[PDB]
Amino acid sequence: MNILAIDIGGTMIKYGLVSFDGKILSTDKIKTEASKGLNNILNKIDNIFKRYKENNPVGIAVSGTGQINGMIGKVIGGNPIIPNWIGTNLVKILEEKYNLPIVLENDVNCVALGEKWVGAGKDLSNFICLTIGTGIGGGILLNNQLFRGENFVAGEFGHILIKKGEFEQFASTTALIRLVKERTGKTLNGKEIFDLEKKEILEYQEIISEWIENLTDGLSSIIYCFNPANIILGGGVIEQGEPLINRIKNSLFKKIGPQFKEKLNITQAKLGNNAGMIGASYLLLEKINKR
Amino acid sequence: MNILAIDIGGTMIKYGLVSFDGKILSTDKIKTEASKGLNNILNKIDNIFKRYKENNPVGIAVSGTGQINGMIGKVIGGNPIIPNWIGTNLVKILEEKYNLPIVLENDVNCVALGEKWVGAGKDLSNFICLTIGTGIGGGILLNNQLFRGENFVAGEFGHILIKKGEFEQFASTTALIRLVKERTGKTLNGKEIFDLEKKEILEYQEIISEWIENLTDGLSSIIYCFNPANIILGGGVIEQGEPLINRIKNSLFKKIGPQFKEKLNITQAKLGNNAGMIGASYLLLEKINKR
Repeated sequence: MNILAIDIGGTMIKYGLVSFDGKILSTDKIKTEASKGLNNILNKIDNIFKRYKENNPVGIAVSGTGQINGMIGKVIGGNPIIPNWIGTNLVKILEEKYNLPIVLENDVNCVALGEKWVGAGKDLSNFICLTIGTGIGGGILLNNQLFRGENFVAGEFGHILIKKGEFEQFASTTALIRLVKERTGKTLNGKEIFDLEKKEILEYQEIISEWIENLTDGLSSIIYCFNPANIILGGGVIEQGEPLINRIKNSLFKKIGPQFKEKLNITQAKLGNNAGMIGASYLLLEKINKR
Repeated sequence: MNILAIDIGGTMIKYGLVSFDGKILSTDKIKTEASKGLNNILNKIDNIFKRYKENNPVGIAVSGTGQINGMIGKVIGGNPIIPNWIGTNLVKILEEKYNLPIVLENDVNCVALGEKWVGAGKDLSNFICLTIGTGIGGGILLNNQLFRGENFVAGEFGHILIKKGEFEQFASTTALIRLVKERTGKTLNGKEIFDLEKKEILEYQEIISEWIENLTDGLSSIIYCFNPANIILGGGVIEQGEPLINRIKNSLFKKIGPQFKEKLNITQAKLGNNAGMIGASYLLLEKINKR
């Protein structure tokens, strides 16, 4: 007894089976080919279903890209990276085709729910969980429930303002890569950039330190709004910490007042790139039972 | 019966009786004299209680200054304007002294609950309420409940960043006055500032327009965090009413995406400077009413 989980990212689709206890049982990967459009993605989903059809999945749980109404499983907006993706009720399409319960939820909410279930939030009822990849987004857990916003787009932290501009444009991993490119002429990986800092090359120390300041600028605005006790950081370059987590703490605590930091902890996501599949599966199980 | 409501500001204390339906029955004012300290505050509360003892109030509901844990009624921080105020467990002290139920809550949470009870939040289960006076603060209502934060200081919106610096420093009424003072040498009250704009004085039109942009910068960050459907603005120059609200709305809608503005209302608080007394009383009634 397992769940067929599908994590549709802008570049990769990761899929496999998740147990009723939130354990990854198997995983695979396939290129999204986002520019080929919705019917491309539905074809890939169909091949995923045949590959697992005889595992008798109780349903299909999908983590998607873009702005999504997760109550009904509809893409309502976001960046137009996949033609005809926006507007799609994937719960509609897949429930009719495969005659199984479906959920569709946006990317960072699934990660947050994954960490809530079996990850860095498993002992928490409240936290803010941010992923730092190509952009910055957040999933908000308040009194044990995901907080989606009145129009399902709460937690789009990447668009808040910091001193330099949009949060995302200066504190995502993409922004870090861009800062290195602007100053050194080199187009590097997040790992490659931090390896160079590990060799104490001054140029990369100054850029990463500047990027950390951009990052804790935006975090402090979030903390003044929410006064959380727990922030969970994930994605990409968070692969780096605990040493990264500590620098982020030190930088942040200089920018927020005593009542905002005295009970505040910042910790690393535990589930890595599986959080999305796990969180989507958590949502599917809520939908199936109770009720 | 009735509720004895006390609104402690940094300069004045406003107090009187509030009905069980949220109606102001009487008000008085007396100087806070903040520098005289906690024992001074307790004396004023005592004289306030003696004046109304013979109406047999069901309890004392206090809107306080500073950072406050409203669940237990203790001052936990803020700017140290009243010696020994911070650390004071006012509910413990007053329930023992007067043997009536007491509540103590921070300023903008009381305003929010006031607007929730009988003001602009009368029919809403979710909203964000900002006061725009000497600083900027907010009370957050989510699923019919005040959202205080894990350490009781959620909603300190004045400290989030905008491109120019701290929100409060460029978008409070104090900031507007300071902007007029820096550009013209004159110290005006805000009515005087907007009166000069109605006279199409170019200098004051340009300053107010710049101040409005500062304000919607900060609001846009709040909207990206919370994706509310209802924002209630009160305090200071919001006295100007609908002509100002509409300009704020137009300025703001240029800065947030369709899913954030499609269902969003900017509305004016209805209760003015009586909201605090009314909301503190709402809180006391919540404490009193159980089976």
